[PDB]
Amino acid sequence: QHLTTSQGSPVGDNQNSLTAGEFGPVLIQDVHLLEKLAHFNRERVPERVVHAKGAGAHGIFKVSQSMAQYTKADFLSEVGKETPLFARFSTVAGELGSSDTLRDPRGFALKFYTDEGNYDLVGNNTPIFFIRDAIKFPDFIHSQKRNPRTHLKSPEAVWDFWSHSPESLHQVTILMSDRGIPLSFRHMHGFGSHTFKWVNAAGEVFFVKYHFKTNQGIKNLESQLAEEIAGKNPDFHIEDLHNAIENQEFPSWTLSVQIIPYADALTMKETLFDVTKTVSQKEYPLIEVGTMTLNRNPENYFAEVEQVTFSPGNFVPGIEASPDKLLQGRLFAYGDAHRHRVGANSHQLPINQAKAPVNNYQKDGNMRFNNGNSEINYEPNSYTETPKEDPTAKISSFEVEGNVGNYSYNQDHFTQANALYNLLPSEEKENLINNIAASLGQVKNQEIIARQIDLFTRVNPEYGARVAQAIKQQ
Amino acid sequence: QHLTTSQGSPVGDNQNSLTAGEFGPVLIQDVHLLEKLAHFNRERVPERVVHAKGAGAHGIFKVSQSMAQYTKADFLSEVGKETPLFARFSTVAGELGSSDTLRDPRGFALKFYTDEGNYDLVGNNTPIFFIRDAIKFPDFIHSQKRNPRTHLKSPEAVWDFWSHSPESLHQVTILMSDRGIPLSFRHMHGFGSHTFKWVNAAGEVFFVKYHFKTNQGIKNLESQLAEEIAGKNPDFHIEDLHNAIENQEFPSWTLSVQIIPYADALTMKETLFDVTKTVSQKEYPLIEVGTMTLNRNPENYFAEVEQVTFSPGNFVPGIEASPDKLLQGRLFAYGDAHRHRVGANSHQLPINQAKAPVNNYQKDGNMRFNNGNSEINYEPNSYTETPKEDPTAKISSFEVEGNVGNYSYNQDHFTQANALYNLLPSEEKENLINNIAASLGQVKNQEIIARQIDLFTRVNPEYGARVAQAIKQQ
Amino acid sequence: QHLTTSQGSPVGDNQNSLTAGEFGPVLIQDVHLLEKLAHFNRERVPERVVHAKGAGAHGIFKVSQSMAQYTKADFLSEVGKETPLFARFSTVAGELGSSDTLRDPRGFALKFYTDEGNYDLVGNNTPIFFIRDAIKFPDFIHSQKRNPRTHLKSPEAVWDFWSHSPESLHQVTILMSDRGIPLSFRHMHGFGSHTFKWVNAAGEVFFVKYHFKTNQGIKNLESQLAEEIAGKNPDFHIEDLHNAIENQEFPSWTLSVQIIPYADALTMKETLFDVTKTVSQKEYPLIEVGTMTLNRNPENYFAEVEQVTFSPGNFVPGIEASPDKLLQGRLFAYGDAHRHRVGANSHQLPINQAKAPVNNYQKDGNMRFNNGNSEINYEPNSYTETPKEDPTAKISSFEVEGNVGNYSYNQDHFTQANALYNLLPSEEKENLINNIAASLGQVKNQEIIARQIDLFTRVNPEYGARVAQAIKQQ
Amino acid sequence: QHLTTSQGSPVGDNQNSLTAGEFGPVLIQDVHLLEKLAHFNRERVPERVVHAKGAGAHGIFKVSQSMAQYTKADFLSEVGKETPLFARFSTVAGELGSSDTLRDPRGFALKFYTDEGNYDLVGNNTPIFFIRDAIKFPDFIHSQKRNPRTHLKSPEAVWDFWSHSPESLHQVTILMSDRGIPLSFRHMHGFGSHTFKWVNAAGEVFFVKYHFKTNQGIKNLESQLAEEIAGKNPDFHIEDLHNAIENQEFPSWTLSVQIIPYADALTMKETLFDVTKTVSQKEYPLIEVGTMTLNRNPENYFAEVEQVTFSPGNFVPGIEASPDKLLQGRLFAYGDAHRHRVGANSHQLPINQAKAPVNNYQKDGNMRFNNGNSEINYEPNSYTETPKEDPTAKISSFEVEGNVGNYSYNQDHFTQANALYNLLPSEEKENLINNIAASLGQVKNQEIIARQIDLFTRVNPEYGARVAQAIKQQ
Ligand code: HEM
Ligand code: HEM
Ligand code: HEM
Ligand SMILES: [Cl-]
Ligand SMILES: [Cl-]
Repeated sequence: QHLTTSQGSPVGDNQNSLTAGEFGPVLIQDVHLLEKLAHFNRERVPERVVHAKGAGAHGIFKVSQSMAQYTKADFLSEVGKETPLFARFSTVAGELGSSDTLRDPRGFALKFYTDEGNYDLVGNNTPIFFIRDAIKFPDFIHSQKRNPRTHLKSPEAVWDFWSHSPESLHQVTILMSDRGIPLSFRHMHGFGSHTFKWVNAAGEVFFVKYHFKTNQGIKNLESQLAEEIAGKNPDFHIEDLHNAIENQEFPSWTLSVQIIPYADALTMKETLFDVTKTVSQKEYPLIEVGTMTLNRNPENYFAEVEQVTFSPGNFVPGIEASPDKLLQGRLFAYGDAHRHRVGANSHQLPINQAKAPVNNYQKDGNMRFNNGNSEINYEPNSYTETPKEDPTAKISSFEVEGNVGNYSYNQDHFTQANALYNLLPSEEKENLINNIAASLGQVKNQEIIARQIDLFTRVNPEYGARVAQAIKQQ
Repeated sequence: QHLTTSQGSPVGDNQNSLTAGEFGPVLIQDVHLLEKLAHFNRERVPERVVHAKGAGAHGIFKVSQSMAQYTKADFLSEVGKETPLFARFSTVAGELGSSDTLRDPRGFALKFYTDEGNYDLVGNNTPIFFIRDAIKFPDFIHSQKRNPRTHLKSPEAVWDFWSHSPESLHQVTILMSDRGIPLSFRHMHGFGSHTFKWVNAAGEVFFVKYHFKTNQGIKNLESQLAEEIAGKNPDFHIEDLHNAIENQEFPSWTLSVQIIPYADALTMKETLFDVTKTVSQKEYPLIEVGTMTLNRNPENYFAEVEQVTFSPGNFVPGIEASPDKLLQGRLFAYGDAHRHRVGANSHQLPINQAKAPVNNYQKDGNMRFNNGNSEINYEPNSYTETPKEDPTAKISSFEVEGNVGNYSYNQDHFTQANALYNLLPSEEKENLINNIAASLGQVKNQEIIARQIDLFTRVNPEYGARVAQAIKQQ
Repeated sequence: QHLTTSQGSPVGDNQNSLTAGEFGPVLIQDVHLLEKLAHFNRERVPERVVHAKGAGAHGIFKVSQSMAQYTKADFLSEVGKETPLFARFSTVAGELGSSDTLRDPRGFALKFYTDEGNYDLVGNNTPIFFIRDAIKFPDFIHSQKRNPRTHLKSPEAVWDFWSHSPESLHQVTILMSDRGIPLSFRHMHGFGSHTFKWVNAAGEVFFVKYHFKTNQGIKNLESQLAEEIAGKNPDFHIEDLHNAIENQEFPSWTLSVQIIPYADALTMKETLFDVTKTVSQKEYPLIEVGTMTLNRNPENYFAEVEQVTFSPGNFVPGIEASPDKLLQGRLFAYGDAHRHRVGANSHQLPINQAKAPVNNYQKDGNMRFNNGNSEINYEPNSYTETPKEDPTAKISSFEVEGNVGNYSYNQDHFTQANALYNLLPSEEKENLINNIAASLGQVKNQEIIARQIDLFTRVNPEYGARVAQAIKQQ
Repeated sequence: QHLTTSQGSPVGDNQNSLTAGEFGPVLIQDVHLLEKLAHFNRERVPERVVHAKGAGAHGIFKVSQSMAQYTKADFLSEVGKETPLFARFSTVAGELGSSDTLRDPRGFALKFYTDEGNYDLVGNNTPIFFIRDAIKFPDFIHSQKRNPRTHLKSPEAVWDFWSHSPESLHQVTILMSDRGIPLSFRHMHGFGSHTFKWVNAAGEVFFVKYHFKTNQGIKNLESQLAEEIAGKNPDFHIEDLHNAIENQEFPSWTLSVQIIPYADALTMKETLFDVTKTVSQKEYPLIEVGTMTLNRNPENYFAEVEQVTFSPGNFVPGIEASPDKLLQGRLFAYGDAHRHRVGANSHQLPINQAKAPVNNYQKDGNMRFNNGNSEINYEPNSYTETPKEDPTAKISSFEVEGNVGNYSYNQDHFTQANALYNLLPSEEKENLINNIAASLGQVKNQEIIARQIDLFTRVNPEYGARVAQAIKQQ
């Protein structure tokens, strides 16, 4: 109840600075003034390079069907098994102050505090992505963000990049459909997007795809309304998630996976490891795993939502990486991003702490809250008591072939986009076309528009024709 | 024309990562992939704690009337004297991605590259401020920003704070008037707000107020339209400034000052050093100094607009600080903020470099681009050639009186706000009332609303009555 | 007992990196390799700008005589009152890897975890200092450290600076005496050096000087042996402190103060506020306060000794600052240094946490371990429950006189140094002279040596004569 | 000649702080005091995690024999071709203030500013290393540095680690020989240690080993003298290099390589890619390449020596990495270390700038000195003028075999160490034994000593016997 400094000393006057006489100059000995101002000056930290605008909530995951036959992952071992989790939803391009209701993919990050480590499933509200190789991420993101000279958004850059990257057609179609702007985070799906690996106790391998289906149903915002809400309420989605949980209308998602046995995978490498493609659900139907429920709002947004650190590379025994090139790059990127954005010791912050015990030889670093007791910080050592490797946790070995080199991917950039285009109801197709026209129509370089239109035409003649037609009407 | 790494080595493939066989894992030896991703991961820096959303432009200042009789400031010594300058305009509360057209004071920061050092005039588009003591800045800003728990804006906090800080009434009235949302940065005035000190060659002292009057005229956005534009174009003001300069419609401002001699100032301390008050232009009319013109857009936004560092404490001989408590705190705050946000050596970045020679004993620090030749980094020393103090630049001494202590200011919070309220034309008064009602009306704590309404009533009975009525009608 | 990653996931192989085939390239998907290497890469933090090489220990302070008649400081209110504390001893110029047994003042930093906040007494093993104005600290330290060009120590710089700063004579004499190199941290005294202020419950003011006298007695190392030990064992003092405590030979110090009533200061401002001078002990004898005992070694050196943050400005009710210009500058310097070296939230690290409750409106910042529950982060506010100022803690007001300006101190640089020179026994005087000769004798600029010798001659004719002669014999 | 602030404004008084009256408190408006102190507070940056204590110098490399037949490396294309370079020599374990003359490997880092990028050869004064897998580096270094609890060096940890890592025997033997402490940096050799790859214009591949032989000859310090010098002059090696260059006694090294054709290498993978082993000089004799000469001291130590960034991964066309596991980890480690220690934009500091043009899409980041002109920061793009990949620079592809997994290396840890032991003259062998005895003899755990002695015995019965015998005599 008494105001204090950061060292617990009481503050006598929090309204007036120490001054040399009523109208005299302010004194340097007003240490609290200095401290208060200095800490205020250091409140801002760098925002996430992408997915800066987000909302979070605590929850739980409950297994409905054991997956022990496919993975030794502890949190999925028994029916009814509960695991605490934390989720963060977000947009992609917008900065800290941007509006929620913009057209953009939505982040669907999940951190499961399992008994064998924190497992992160860092997905999106889309099963695919715009690119397939991590080396192109900075290029994609740069084209999606601000003009380095004017600081204004550049549709010219957005489309110039996509017109030279046909592999983005599938995701561009999803981005421009109605689902490009969800009604709320509670009304969108979640996907791991990448094909991941599951390994059971016997060492049997399976390639899987995660699908988090919203139990609230898919609902979107028409483009016009979304723009209106972007002005009337830029935190529309954040507020919605918070109010829903405070009103005890806990949103939930049913998680099911597509399971592809190793043997099967050997025939579909070009599809399975290309994140710009989906795996037919007729060939490999969804198998229910459990339910995710968000039931508790953060205590403090900055401490939990802003400081939380997710990484696709945060695996737990039983779940491993696949040769998906985009995923491969992400395995490095996130841990690296965390160290710059939060710090070498970000894992020590409450929201990032593991439920399972952490026993390392890792030491020091900035703001190290806990370095331990031990005099032994190296391994191998002659002290039986200290942490040792667990051979049991080695990843499953797989065969490597050919030469080390720079290989290109498949060129089947049109088939799946066309399939999606054909599945869209007439009313959504008109929106798809108008959304593209409104964006692509802002481009000045006629050569970029033509290249892009030829691309859409290759997906479906009507697709390209309709797009070209909508632009002419402006 | 050849893509290279940061060390100038050519890049062979910028589309595909090095992989162990066509469908094999990505290799750690792809150093460029690592570098490209790692540098991308470090692109974000902390945004300014306040005034994060801004736009900048290069320009010049030209003296129309020498001020040598009042100040020995070199850049104001001769008629026609030109000085290069850089300006940054901004809002206050919004983060990097926020919209331009929001109700908020606007920053009017100017950096003059004079022959005797970089002189910064860090003003606002208002002659006054909400508080008078720097110790309250973090409190004011916290109330103006996001709820620490929900991350949503809180009118409850905004008004709770103002209802307990009657000294804010004057500026709140300005904030809520039409000028609260300018049509563009080119259509608002600029002010130093604080009373500053001018000293001539003879050592004569004058207290002054800076007034930058827009030569394009004052123009504002009605609240409704502003909200609409906030959605349709969040970078409306940034784009406007850039287009105007690219179209050669160089915006300009006429600078004039109010000059109060030492002898006069002796009787007006309570008004002169209170930033919530203005000085009558009838008693002390504006005296023209020169013209500021913005005629060149930035080469790169991040390098120039984001990294530029301004400080009210960046004085040049002839211009000094006054005992204004708010100003006094700012003398510390900015340099401190720069060191955290940009770095100890931010002055070495092109946009922050002084035109005038920099000769110090300051050394090292992170990313030190230039440490010099000298073996002598201490003073006093026996080397005549090294930089020495210039007694000529000592500030003018002034008398100090009474006891060191925590003094409060005057309680005259209503008179000037009432004067302003009485000068507003009927149509703007209606807007003033509706703007307040829309905001204060969102508060839940009836005790806060009542306290605030009693405050407005004390400014003018009609003022408070109209506000109360407006709220009741919702 | 199982080795894990920072997220608690088990490590399968801590001896071999993931590789594409026995002799194939290392894979980027070995996330643990990446993490382990990356955290290792961030273990180093910037060392303290001064006093980088140190040792620490936990202990207690026990009051033997209540000081309630002179100060309302809670930790000194009752006889027998115990207060937990942490101490850090160090040299001044040496970097992290430098040897302990070098000639240099020794730091004597103490952090008392009192019930009204952490009180820091940041003193040295000397009652005085080399300079009297904080504006000269960077200059003094630069001259004391490495040549910016060669990175070698420079006696030319050391003496050039002292030869132009006669106020350093007193401390130079102490530095060059036998006490310039203590046998161990347990065999040196501690002093607050500066005159501080004590205020009792009635508001009565007293100026005080802190004296921590070693209960183990003063013992020093002859110059030759110290140099030998600097090679044979660079951590001689650190090891000594640790072994002594592990062997239960707890070192202790008896703290007593010199108490000067406010009114008495009227004739001593020139002495009392000039840190290059001491106050006569005959006029103002030592008054015992209590005993400090170090009885527990750190759990981890980096976490406690390296990360601890001390500040002379960390006062508690009853103890305040004096107008000593050097002290005044330190009031700013330390908190500022902490924010750069450790971080904005360094107060949250265990070693820096207050025992007394910390209730602020300060929020966020890098690595914020605790932001709290409250939605209210601004004051004044309408929530009675939130932290409020305690008028009772306001500092005692004192009168200010004259003009704001740049004033110079006293010119009596010789009297006290001469008194000390006359008190030294013949054998220590020979050492004093030889120590100076060995150092000053390395200077090349004959003008610097002459200026310095004239200075010593002014302290005492014999002093200067002996120094000049000792140098001649080289 | 006039002292100024960082913004070029003149300083009036650099000896006295602004004060409210002669004996009044210091004023916060003394912005220069604040700035001077604040910048001084930020002078320290984190030291290198290893090799913190070093010295540097500028020089040149002149080709004596063209290597065009083996590598297309531009700087080695013609006889007489000169390339500017910068070198940094250092120890390994010691911190910034440690002494030069300690037993430890010496760093031999070289940065060649070639016309096709900065090529870094980051070697040591030994052809081998203690470990063969990067995953063990943090463990090795931790054992070599300070006890986490006491902060004292721990021979118990040093030997515990080596006793469990027999692959270190070869390098330990070199470390303990006379060459463990060079007389000066000018009297030691330099090696790349790892086997690197050379590829010529026709695409032919060769595996190479770099050997920089000192033209001043090998000279060492006996252990006793080294310890003496460690106390008398901790910067003995730094001073030596500087004086030599200032006296125009430019030290030089003759570089020659061992060249192993791809076909030959196919049979020696276990030796070639194991850094604890050397390639026979009879089978593959040294082939002279050119001469390295150091002829210019740094302008400023901090700016050049402290801030320079080297990386084994900084290759230039014609030189590539080999599957050496230790090297592989280093390819990641250095760039990562630079980003933490110096910053994302360290490549922009003068000492790190490339001579060859740098054309990227990399942008922003902290302290970005140059972001350029371009509006185009993404690739692919439709602007012919912007930087594009150079397929010509792709690395040579090589075959990968088997399974992805955690493979262990060769177990031949004794043969080469024995060969070296047999080549040492009697007098050096006695030193080798005594050096080991003095160190290993300090270990308490008899089980560690026994394990280690059995290891030496396995190298050579006499080796182990002599070591065991030397210890017994203590
Ligand atoms: C080359 C490909 C990718 C790269 C290099 C990349 C990089 C990054 C980076 C640097 C961050 C910021 C992390 C932090 O600062 O904590 C991030 C966040 C995020 N990314 Fe990715 N990403 C890629 C692919 C993807 C994909 C395909 C998805 C989903 C399928 C995805 C979903 C997300 C999400 C949800 C976040 C926000 C996490 C949070 O809430 O903290 N990313 N990414
Ligand atoms: C106690 C009072 C105030 C405090 C403590 C304070 C503090 C700050 C801080 C810390 C910044 C960020 C600086 C940076 O990161 O470079 C800033 C920026 C700014 N402030 Fe203030 N401020 C106060 C009063 C005012 C007033 C009265 C005005 C104008 C009359 C003003 C105008 C501005 C402007 C224009 C900027 C943006 C400068 C830019 O474009 O970089 N401030 N302030
Ligand atoms: C796993 C093996 C190794 C790792 C992880 C490693 C890591 C590092 C790191 C992090 C640095 C500091 C870089 C900086 O802060 O700029 C460094 C510096 C250095 N290392 Fe290594 N290193 C390894 C092997 C080696 C080897 C085998 C040699 C020589 C054969 C070597 C020679 C050096 C040198 C000379 C420096 C100092 C460079 C300078 O002067 O700035 N290292 N190393
Ligand atoms: Cl980093
Ligand atoms: Cl800082």
